[PDB]
Amino acid sequence: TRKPFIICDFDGTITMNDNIINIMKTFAPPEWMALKDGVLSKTLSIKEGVGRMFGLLPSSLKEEITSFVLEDAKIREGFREFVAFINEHEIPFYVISGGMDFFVYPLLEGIVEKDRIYCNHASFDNDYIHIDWPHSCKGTCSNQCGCCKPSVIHELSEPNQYIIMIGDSVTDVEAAKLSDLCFARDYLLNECREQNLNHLPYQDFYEIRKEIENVKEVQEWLQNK
Ligand SMILES: [Mg+2]
Ligand SMILES: [Zn+2]
Repeated sequence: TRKPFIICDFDGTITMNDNIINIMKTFAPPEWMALKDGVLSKTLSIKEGVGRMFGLLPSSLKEEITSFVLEDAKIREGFREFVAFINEHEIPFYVISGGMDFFVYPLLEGIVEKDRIYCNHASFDNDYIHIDWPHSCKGTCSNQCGCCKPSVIHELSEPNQYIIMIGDSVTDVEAAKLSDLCFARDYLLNECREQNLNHLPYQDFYEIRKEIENVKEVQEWLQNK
């Protein structure tokens, strides 16, 4: 049998909204939209665009931003029960995200351990917010992703695993192409349908857990116990 291996995005997938976007709408000058549009058009890399977006913001905003995000962000229904199911079955599980640990960590506290969280780091030691990118592109990726999901997936997975990707962003199509099944919303769902990637839509993680359990290859794997 083939062991399941699950990777899951954070902003817009685990949370209802894109926390980077909401930070920018709330604190950034209008120029942030031009940077966003450059990332969308592929004029700017993710790393370059996101870096420049956070670099609009004075580090003196640390606590207001942190406070804003933790009260703004809402976790999608069923997520806790889903991680409990992962744990119950000892399924490899990783959150791989372009977000910043100053909000990803507190939002996942008591649910996901830090060795399962691959995200970027925002520093507040300079005049303007600075990003460190500890999981950047290696190997065959040279796309300046910032947090390189394909590179992390190749690093962590093993031969013959049944790779399940869960996401929402159109920029995670390369990760979805590596999956045997993609749970997709929003523009990622359109990309999976367009490129004929094996996929399923989802409203919440109750639905995700139910569907995962009844994937043939997952059932086979479980029924060795
Ligand atoms: Mg997302
Ligand atoms: Zn990359």
